[PDB]
Amino acid sequence: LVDSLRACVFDAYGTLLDVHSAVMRNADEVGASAEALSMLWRQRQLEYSWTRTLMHQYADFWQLTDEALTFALRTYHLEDRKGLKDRLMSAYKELSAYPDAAETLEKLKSAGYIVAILSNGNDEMLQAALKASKLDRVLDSCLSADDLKIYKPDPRIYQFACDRLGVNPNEVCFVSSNAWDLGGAGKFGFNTVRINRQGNPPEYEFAPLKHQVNSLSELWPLLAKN
Amino acid sequence: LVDSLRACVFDAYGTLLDVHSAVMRNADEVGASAEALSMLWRQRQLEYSWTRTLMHQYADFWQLTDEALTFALRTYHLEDRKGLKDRLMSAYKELSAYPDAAETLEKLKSAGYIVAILSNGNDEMLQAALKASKLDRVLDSCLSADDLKIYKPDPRIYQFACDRLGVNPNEVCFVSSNAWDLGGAGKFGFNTVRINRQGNPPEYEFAPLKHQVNSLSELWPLLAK
Ligand SMILES: [Cl-]
Repeated sequence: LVDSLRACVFDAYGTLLDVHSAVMRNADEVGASAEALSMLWRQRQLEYSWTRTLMHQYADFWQLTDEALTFALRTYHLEDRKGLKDRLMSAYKELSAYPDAAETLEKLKSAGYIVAILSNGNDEMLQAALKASKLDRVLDSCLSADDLKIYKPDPRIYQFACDRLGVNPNEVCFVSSNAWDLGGAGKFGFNTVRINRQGNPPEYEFAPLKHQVNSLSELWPLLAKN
Repeated sequence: LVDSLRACVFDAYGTLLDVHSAVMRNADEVGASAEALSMLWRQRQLEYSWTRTLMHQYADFWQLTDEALTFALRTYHLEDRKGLKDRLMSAYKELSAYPDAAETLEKLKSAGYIVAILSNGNDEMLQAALKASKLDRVLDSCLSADDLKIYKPDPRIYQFACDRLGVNPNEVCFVSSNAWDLGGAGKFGFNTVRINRQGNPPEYEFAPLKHQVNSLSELWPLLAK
């Protein structure tokens, strides 16, 4: 819609950092089960995030990641679970950026937006990954659920972003790949833009998107200022 | 604790009612992605229940079931989605019980236990499923998350069971096949028993189990009062 926004808030894992690369970078070691493992790891890490907040038993995102990975390795009865867990947690700690992430953030930063991350991950796994892909240098601020001990899409975390960044919901453009994160952010009040790389079908229709695009780079036409 | 229990509370979908059967009974019409499509439908049904309850946007279980099925079928670019959606919805409306559900419930009831379902399902879907599988008449109570507009495993749902059943947490035996549901109940105070049919690895360990069995019928040796 109309364009007087002070802030671009990014989800990290799956939006700017490519989680698929965790298992992809190590697919040969895993064996033919790699896709399925990858998929179960993602789904569980999120399950553990959502259920743990509903049952009032927070733990940090890294331990969730770890717990979820262990579960998935056992599910698939893999040899050398010890080795694979090491190899794969490490690969997670240093996920690669989508090819466009840095440049498009650079373009937004130098356009006068506050450019921030709002992620589930504790600062440690998050910092290591921003360091490794060098997105450290293209960010004003990086905000963690771990600061509140609460997971998305709980409205408190979107709230904490307004608080920390000193902006109102409607002065935020919230960019993410996860329909549930966009549904949660929108219901809260952010202008939501979905990065939909593969064209998956829509979900969370009650919190309609402001726009969908298929690439970080398309954000640039979407947001560039006079 | 072992035997000052007054109540067995069962999860429905996935514990007494078999959700595989919905797709499994239509596998041939669906094609080779059946088993994928089935998992995706289960994972999305639940995702919607948890994330909607987290963002304060409740819709009932039938709707979420519908949305998740639509999303799944689209994802697999399947053909004849319309007909495929009616077949699969109806299959879910009247899910068939596990082979042993009836007997073991009826044995538990008549051993003097209060015998209840506590489900995410709303009434219409739950009643249709309990009628069709004949599980209706062997239950003292059927308790639905849609009375609260809050899903498992927020504590208030398990609290609802206590309240309506007039028992305390430690007097309830909570039977389910879902680790997260067991997690939720465990943490809230129920005594937990997992029906782990396929031998899945553990999860939600901070809320340990009272017992695990691989079948509903193994619940009987264990709970004889
Ligand atoms: Cl809540």
